[PDB]
Amino acid sequence: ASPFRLASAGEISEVQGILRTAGLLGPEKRIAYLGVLDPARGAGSEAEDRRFRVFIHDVSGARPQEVTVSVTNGTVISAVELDTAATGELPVLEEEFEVVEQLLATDERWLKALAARNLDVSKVRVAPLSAGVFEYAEERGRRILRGLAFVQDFPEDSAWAHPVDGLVAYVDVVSKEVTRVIDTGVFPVPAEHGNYTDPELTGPLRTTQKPISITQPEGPSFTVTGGNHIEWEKWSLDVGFDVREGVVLHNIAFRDGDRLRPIINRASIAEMVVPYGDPSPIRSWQNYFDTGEYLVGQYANSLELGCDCLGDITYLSPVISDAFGNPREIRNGICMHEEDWGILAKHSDLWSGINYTRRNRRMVISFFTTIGNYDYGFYWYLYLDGTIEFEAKATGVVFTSAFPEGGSDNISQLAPGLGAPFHQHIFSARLDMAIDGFTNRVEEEDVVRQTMGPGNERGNAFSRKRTVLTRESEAVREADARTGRTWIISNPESKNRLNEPVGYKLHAHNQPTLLADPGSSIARRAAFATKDLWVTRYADDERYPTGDFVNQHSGGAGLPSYIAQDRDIDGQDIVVWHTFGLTHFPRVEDWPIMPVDTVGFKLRPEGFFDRSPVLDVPAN
Amino acid sequence: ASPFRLASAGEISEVQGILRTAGLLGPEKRIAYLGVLDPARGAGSEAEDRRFRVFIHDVSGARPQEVTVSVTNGTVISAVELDTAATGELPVLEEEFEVVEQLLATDERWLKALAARNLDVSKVRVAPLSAGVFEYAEERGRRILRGLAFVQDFPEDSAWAHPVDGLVAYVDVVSKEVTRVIDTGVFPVPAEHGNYTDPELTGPLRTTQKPISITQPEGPSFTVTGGNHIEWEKWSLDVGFDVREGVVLHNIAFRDGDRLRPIINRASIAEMVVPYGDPSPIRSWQNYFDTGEYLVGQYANSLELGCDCLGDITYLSPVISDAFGNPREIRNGICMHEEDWGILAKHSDLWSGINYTRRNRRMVISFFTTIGNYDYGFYWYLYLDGTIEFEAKATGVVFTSAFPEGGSDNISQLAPGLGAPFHQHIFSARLDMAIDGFTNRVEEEDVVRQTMGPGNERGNAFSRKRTVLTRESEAVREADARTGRTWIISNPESKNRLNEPVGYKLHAHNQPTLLADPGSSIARRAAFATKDLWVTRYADDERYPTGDFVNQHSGGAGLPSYIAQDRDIDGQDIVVWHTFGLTHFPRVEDWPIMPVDTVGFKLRPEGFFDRSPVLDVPAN
Ligand SMILES: [Co+2]
Ligand SMILES: [Co+2]
Repeated sequence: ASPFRLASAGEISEVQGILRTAGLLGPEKRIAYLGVLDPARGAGSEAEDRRFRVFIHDVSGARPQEVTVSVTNGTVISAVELDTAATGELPVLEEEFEVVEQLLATDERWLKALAARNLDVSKVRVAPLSAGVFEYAEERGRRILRGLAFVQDFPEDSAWAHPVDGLVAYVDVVSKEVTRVIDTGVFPVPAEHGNYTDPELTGPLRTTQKPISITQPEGPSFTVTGGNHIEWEKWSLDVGFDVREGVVLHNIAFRDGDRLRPIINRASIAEMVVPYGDPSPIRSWQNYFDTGEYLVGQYANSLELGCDCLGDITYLSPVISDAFGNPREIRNGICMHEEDWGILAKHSDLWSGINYTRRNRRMVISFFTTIGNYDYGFYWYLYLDGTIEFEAKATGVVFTSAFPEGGSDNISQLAPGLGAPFHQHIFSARLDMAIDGFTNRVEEEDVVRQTMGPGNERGNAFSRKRTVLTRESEAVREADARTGRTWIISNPESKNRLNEPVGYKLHAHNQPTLLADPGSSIARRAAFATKDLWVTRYADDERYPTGDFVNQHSGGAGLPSYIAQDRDIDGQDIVVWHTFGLTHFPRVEDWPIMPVDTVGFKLRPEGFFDRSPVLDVPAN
Repeated sequence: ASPFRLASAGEISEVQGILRTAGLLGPEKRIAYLGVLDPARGAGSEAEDRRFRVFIHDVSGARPQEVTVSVTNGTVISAVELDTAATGELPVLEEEFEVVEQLLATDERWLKALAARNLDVSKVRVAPLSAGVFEYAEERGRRILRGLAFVQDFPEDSAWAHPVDGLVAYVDVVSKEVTRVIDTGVFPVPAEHGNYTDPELTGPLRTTQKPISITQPEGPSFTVTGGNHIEWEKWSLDVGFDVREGVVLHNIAFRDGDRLRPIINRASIAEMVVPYGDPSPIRSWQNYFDTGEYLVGQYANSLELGCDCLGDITYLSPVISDAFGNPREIRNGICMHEEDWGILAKHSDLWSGINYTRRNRRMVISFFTTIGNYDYGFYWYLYLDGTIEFEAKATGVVFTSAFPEGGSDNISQLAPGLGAPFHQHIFSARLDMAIDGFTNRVEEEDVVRQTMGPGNERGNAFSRKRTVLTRESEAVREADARTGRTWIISNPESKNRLNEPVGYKLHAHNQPTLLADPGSSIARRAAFATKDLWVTRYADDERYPTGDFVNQHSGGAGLPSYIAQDRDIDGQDIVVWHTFGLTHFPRVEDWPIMPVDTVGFKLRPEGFFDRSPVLDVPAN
């Protein structure tokens, strides 16, 4: 029924059948990406035509294709051949990762490098990483992966504790060729193990932690209909899932009186990049575009009740396509639950003698993914007062290297001889705004200090100013914590009872953005990460801040090219792109496994309501 | 037996007797402050002499006194006559706030102002506020309070909805006379009511919230001994309470194997200032020093189980003195409980086939206080991984005024004719550091960007830099969100296994600091609020960033004066003073009662341990 329902296993099988029937999915073809297309703006067709977009890879080297099909009509709507050397390679296939270690195991240069280090090839694991775009001419038109070595002493050993520095290989996963084997010198392989489940390292386990029971006798306060339509404490929304972006929220609206008021049409993390700041040739090319190159949704974990999600949990099990077009279910990949959130409002009034206390609550929608050594949790929160918040949780095992004798300015020491290259975790939240409708605008709000003098004799006055961003060219903004800078998305045509445009204020954490030199390959490929906020005019084909094909793709697509159109964004259908991230210098406390570190943002109502919208919350 | 135990009702009664017998507690005398003194540096002094510090006010105008008494020996250690015109006035007595409304009620000027506005004096509540500034010469060393009027239509009515603008009066609480009544003009008194418990405003109460049951079948994981000594998941500390500072944490330490390692000797909010940015002569003097002038501990609320504190809660009922030396218990004034805090660490490793997930927990110690229209929650958190965090929760009813016809640049509109003056809530956390002992130092850490070139050909490198603050004259620092600036407190004499000085990193929220003009009275009296971080050499008499007698003091006292000593802080007994606060531009959503807003800071271990200290946490 709902045109925002999750993709079904049947729809995926249908896409596969349509492509096979069209002669677009023979045995040499692979599905590198498959996702349902969101409905276009304005009710076009009488009914909703379900469409899917697919990126088809060819394991023989032939040009890949981008195809859109209608599962309803069983037809190919469009099919275009992709010139990858220009517009970018398709996302890495899970099956291509295993090609690397296999190939390298039979390469003489690789074997000689390991022998020189007295390492048994059978114990050397290879982390196959995205290649990016650098100065290797031969890589032009080649689907490459770069492998870094780690030693695994036994089946359950954490190889991350044993990096093999000074060695890196480049592999053509299609032609099955080892293009280069670079050895800059033999580094001792860190000896200490990092097995956090080994009693030897954990010591006796604590027995002091008493149980905390969290339960809901009458069940959760939220309802799920149509498979993914949520309704909770005045909130309404649809929980979507995409193999690339992961959890995506649609039609976020709030019930205000006899009307459902829209706030955000679509919210997602459109991209996330993890750049490493170690100038060593062995890793200076290392940049993970987890969303764009790897597809975070593809690796979403199956969440365990009691371990990952505690309390009364409602799960969603999204389906994605495998490399052959077969539907694959990610069992319990999405957790949904509400949780108490302390005090909401409170006041003990002397004059009236009335004491008032109300508790807060938040709806939680999340999933967790694993990208090699790291694991990322994506959490969206909805609060009773109308606030919307996102939080990324980074944990797992830090990427390691050897720690050089003379010390390092770009690597920290975790254990004897064990290093941890400095890096960042930067996300891009794409917020297709719809504050009381699509006619929106963004204002940059800065606190304003005033000089002591006439009209401000005591020098206590301070104000604020709001600057409307009217054109895309003026909509690339930077954070300014010192002036309490925030951004307000309002609707100039919808006013509250005080005759003021209704709006929502975006509060950023104001963390450092991309640190790389502006001329670096990464600064260009991850241009979005160089600025805190971008505002574009909505367009069907502007989905990711890095464009559709990130893998081995130069700059040229994404936000910078969108912005150039310099479209009108003052009272129009707009999209806010917020960059936020973590800057890491790994501590010894982060080894052998790092505790969760968080970063995010939130939007709170700003004159959206006519008064507090939580006066109807009971005392219970 | 602990020297850090909470003051008993008996100790306060004993202080009362000692003072009375010494002839220091005559009919005209009042106790403006009474608190137990912390042990001096030096455990050599076997058997601690329980001493109390007392500020004795004289309602007759006679000079007040500062008296130290030994409850152990039942004697007066010392009694010094106070010169308020020089060192400042004593905290405001609750009985004094009352005299303001009573006096004005018989003043012809006040009655005429009300008559002109057709306001029945019996329905006009007067908010008694501190002088706020220092200027008016005529206030010749007079103990004064200012009064702002609010109309309360009926006993259970919220007067805050009906401010009487254009009117303000000054009163000498000791001579009991109205020195001035300023009427700058009639402003309509906002008509709408702000009664959040009135059905006509709340509408039908929601019935959609299902219960969330949080219980601990085997009880809490923390233990309380000696009445206030807490032990929880390796943490050890003493929870103290002062009528001025509220909850104070003592001897915060962490059990690292065989030894109990100190981190922070004493942690507290030493001061809290609420400056208003409305240039109107009616409020341009408005500045609350909740901690220094009002004493936040004095107005601590009794926390209701199931409303203010949910789950398995352990309470502490601190005792304070009233204006006459009688002990008054604040039943359930302090809440203590542990709570689940999501995922602590997680990693699904492909190579080892091991999936690992651990939950996090936090120990919570808090209290709530009410200052007129506002209510503040002070929360301290201890996490499993060794992180310490503080969080202030601001809620209650916003201070109101009339909303000027024609708008305003320093006041927002909450309802028809109802305004909310812009203002800030700025706290000062006093952290008497003790990282593995008292020999500490502070380093400012900034992220460092690097230029592409030799040694960084790909332009991907980035580093960090640390600068030791060696003298107090250079220990007045500003935040810098852009360079991810943090401050590390380390012990140059205690190193981790990597031969690195152990330490803790302070992460600030980087919110705007005091916005008032540098030449304003408030900028002088609350100089601490103009900079994010101060570092001083420990001194027994350097307790508050604003000095001991904040009320009506000319300014410069506190931090600016301490810092002026320019003492050595490089590897010494030091104290960190962190300024953090909220800047508020009240929204319609904040009326009639505002949702909790938060601000705080946290300290995370930085090479304090030899590896993660939570590897011994069980899976459960
Ligand atoms: Co990291
Ligand atoms: Co406020």
